[PDB]
Amino acid sequence: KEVKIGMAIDDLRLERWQKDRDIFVKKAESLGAKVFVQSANGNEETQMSQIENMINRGVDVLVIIPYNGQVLSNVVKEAKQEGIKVLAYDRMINDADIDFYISFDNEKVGELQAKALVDIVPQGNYFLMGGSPVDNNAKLFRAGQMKVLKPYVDSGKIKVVGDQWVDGWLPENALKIMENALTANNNKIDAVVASNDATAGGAIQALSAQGLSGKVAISGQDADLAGIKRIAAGTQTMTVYKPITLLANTAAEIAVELGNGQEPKADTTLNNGLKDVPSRLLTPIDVNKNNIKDTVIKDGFHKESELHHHHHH
Ligand SMILES: O[C@@H]1[C@@H](O)[C@H](O)OC[C@H]1O
Repeated sequence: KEVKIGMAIDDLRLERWQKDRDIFVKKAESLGAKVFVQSANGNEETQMSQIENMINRGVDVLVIIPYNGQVLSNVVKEAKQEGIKVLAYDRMINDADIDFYISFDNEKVGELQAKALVDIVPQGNYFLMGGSPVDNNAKLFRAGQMKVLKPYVDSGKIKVVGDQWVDGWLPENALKIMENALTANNNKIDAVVASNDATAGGAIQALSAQGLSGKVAISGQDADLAGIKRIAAGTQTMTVYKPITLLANTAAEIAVELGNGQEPKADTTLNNGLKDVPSRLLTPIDVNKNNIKDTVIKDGFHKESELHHHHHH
């Protein structure tokens, strides 16, 4: 049985997404499946059209990384009435009749970011820099972050001096937000709770412009090559490493199982507003100055030859 798989993704701007695409496809093809991948360029109407096109071409399974997780209910109904199975990849699709969800433990990611900051800045002014306002995961990171932060806020040790979501998870948007926040607070910010590496990068540039980079604690996520370099350089505090290989291989297995009418095993269910979605959650890894070698280098996520490769000479 050749399963046909349509993979509908948000974009390829964050370093991880090319690896999610490449590992997923390779494994799906190794499992005998045929895969068609499309990117929305972060446009919800492009994403709907692409999904609808996949449905019309007769895929057995849709695998979707939603740009906006709240506007896909109808297109999921279109899939279901044709007997197509739907896997939400990395980000929950809300209020939709989907069959399965796979991701990391996203609340835990948030906890790790906040904890690494309170360890070194237990008193001060905190700014909360979330991700895309239409990415369910952004809310999960925020929840995790505040689970750690709330006792400190309550006791008066920590003051939250600002919170903004970063549209599209875009470094440019993150730079501007940090620039304004710095202006509004007279550069009186001690820690930045950035929700991923790409946004941390923008923030770091605005912090540098005020002579504050290396002095303000700042969290992250994804262990992008550039993030690892920032961490080693002392300008980024930490990142949260999530082994893409594990997510993508497991997602490909689940997709093929779904395509054959099999029911994949779940760790738990998560309610998306419509139903309790069977779901699997992988373990994220705290990464800093002192465990780069033992995590990303050892796993081959970023080999030392990649870390040392000259890009411009
Ligand atoms: O890995 C992160 C993903 O989980 C989040 O939903 O979007 C931004 C990425 O950095």
